[PDB]
Amino acid sequence: RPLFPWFGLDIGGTLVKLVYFEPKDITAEEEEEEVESLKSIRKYLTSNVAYGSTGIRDVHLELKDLTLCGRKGNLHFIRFPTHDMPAFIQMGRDKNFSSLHTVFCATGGGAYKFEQDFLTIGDLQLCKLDELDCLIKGILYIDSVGFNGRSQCYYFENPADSEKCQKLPFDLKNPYPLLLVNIGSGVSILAVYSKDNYKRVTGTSLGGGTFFGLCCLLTGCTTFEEALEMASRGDSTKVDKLVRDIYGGDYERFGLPGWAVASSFGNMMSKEKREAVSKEDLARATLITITNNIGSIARMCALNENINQVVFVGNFLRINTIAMRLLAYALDYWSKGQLKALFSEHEGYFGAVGALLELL
Amino acid sequence: KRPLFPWFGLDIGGTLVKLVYFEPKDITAEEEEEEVESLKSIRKYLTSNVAYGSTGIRDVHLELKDLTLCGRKGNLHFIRFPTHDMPAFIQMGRDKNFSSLHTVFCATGGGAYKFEQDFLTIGDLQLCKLDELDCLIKGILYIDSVGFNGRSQCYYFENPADSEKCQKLPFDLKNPYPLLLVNIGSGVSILAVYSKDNYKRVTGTSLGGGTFFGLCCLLTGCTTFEEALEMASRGDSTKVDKLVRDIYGGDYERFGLPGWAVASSFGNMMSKEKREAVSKEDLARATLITITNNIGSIARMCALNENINQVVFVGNFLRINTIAMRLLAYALDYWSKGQLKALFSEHEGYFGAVGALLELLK
Ligand SMILES: Nc1ncnc2c1ncn2[C@@H]1O[C@H](COP(=O)(O)OP(=O)(O)O)[C@@H](O)[C@H]1O
Ligand SMILES: Nc1ncnc2c1ncn2[C@@H]1O[C@H](COP(=O)(O)OP(=O)(O)O)[C@@H](O)[C@H]1O
Ligand SMILES: CC(C)(CO)[C@@H](O)C(=O)NCCC(=O)O
Ligand SMILES: CC(C)(CO)[C@@H](O)C(=O)NCCC(=O)O
Ligand SMILES: [Cl-]
Repeated sequence: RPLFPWFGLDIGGTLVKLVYFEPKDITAEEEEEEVESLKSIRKYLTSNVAYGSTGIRDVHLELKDLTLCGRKGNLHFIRFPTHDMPAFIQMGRDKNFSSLHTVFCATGGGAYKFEQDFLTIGDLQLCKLDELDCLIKGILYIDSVGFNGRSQCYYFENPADSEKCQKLPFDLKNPYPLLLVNIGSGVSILAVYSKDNYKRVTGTSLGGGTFFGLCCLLTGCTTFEEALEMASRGDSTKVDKLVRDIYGGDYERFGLPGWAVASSFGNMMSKEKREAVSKEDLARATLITITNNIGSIARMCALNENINQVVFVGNFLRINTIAMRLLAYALDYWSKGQLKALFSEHEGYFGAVGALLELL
Repeated sequence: KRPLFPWFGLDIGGTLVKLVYFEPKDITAEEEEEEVESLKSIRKYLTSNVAYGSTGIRDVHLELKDLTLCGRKGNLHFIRFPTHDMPAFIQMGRDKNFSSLHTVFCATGGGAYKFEQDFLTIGDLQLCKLDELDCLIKGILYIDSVGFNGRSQCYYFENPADSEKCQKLPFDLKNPYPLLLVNIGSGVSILAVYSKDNYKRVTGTSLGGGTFFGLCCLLTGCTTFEEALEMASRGDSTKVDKLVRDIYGGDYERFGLPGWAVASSFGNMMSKEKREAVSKEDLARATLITITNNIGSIARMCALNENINQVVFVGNFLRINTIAMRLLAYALDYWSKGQLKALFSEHEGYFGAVGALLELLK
């Protein structure tokens, strides 16, 4: 077995995801034998919810009483900005991390980008793993163990109507084939036919990084939480041109209802229209623009590949039920109920979990 | 049999209204005798001005010269104004007695529906409402058949990525079927066209010319489409976007994404340091690239799935926009290994108005 601490790391374009297994079956004789530095890092991780200026433990994602590699313990889910990787590597140097063990399993593009820095500054060797391989392994494992007596995955029934929208549970029991849409900084779209057989069908650079980046420019927001806050009190219809702004109603010949967006941000060439919108409106418009584009591309991929279940993951979906409901409606409405959107509780961490499972 | 002059086709879109006008160059003194005074003044109003009111523009360089149409010889003009100024156009309609020219005017686009009642009450005119996509098909097929004053209507870019070798070469739309037609307006409609009577709307995207123009106005303070493109021509998108390189330190080799490909459009703009580094021009360039490559990607997927190898891109998003045309041409060529060809047109934004004109003449 590998030595503690057991970590999986996913170094993305925007966020670094870190999954840590805290063993809870340490005997007296093990505690006796254990090194001070290991004891210190373990209590640093489990007694702090914030780490430095930017690191955060998502306490309510904690999976309790899992059995991994013959040990009973808890899974912790931790993230920080990729921008703060130099501080992270410096920490490994200063905390003597190579003495606990020299090799760590890491995925994401940062596993390649930062390899030399880890080696030179930290004296650490990365076991580099593919970001989409790790994603698949992680979602399947996290699904099979469940979420402390609740389901890992779910779907939205009647996602368009706030009068009847329900979040209902769903299992990946016999899940294949499935389309997996990974919404990070960019978007990858995977057709998955078994645990071992899958292909990257397409992607789009209009991802969560485009949402967050545009919001910062358009609204002066600086955090994702603030962007979403603004979006949840905004009205996109003031910013966008709807089909009814162009037709005065539906474009029935081609089944385009008046409420559908004809042109994203399409009113903003008008000074009068620009003057009447708020930062909140611009945030919401950015949200629906990016989401509906992804939804449309996933729909086309789903129908072409003859796949009816589409799973949406990635940290774009954090605190983003607005996006999840739009994606749900987008697939259901335009496919007349043939296509189904599925979502997950640990949306951003499956890659890091995959890196941890590889270790073990 | 044919209707009396004047002959017009109208396309009232989300952003622009397009008017096509056949100027007769075969008017006899005898016909003039029979013509009403409102017709005489409107004809000279159209031909002696290249700018109408506050915002009307005649695209003089598109004029089709010495055309024969329904037994009459003359020139076809192409005129545009913002849909925002429709109230003034309708009022001008009453001031210039448009109803004494004709009771009915042929109109396509969403605005043919939206402004119908206004045109009747204020303007004294009935609109003959016609389908925007049908008129688009009839217009491009007609305009291609006549050609552009000796030149071809449609064309492609050979070697679009390299300014050393980039060439605009003619493309004959004789036996063109099947083709994908990508109409880039405020929004985008994507058609698979199997014949002149047989086509379907495959899909579309709301991320269109209106998204490019709207975002550019918000992000840069530009007020015109021309300014937006001028700004984009002097910008560097790689300060704005996050490349595959920025994430991987090179290519993502497993799935063949080269280091230089965009991973996340506007992805650097979460960083305050990066935001302070960029200019208005960089943002305009990033906006142009993001909207264009997204349309290209979507069109590529439609073309491949429908087994269509020819994609004609139209709409006023592409007006004075050789940069976006070259990006579309490159992206389709590169990401399909030379299997898909991008085609473009000289009268990009006026095909629907032409269709409305042809409907008028039977
Ligand atoms: N606290 C946060 N900081 C930055 N981005 C966040 C945050 N919360 C959610 N996001 C969203 O998550 C996206 C990155 O998602 P992720 O799945 O981690 O992909 P990547 O591998 O590109 O980092 C961002 O583009 C943003 O939209
Ligand atoms: N002078 C202009 N004014 C406004 N938009 C322009 C102009 N020139 C080009 N455009 C572009 O053309 C688009 C409108 O395209 P068009 O094909 O006329 O569609 P629509 O029918 O939606 O008006 C705008 O969104 C903008 O991108
Ligand atoms: C480069 C990755 C794979 C990094 O996760 C992702 O950001 C992405 O797939 N971006 C855009 C993909 C595309 O243009 O198809
Ligand atoms: C509504 C029209 C047809 C009007 O030109 C056009 O703007 C459009 O096709 N918009 C995109 C709608 C969509 O496909 O989602
Ligand atoms: Cl006339």
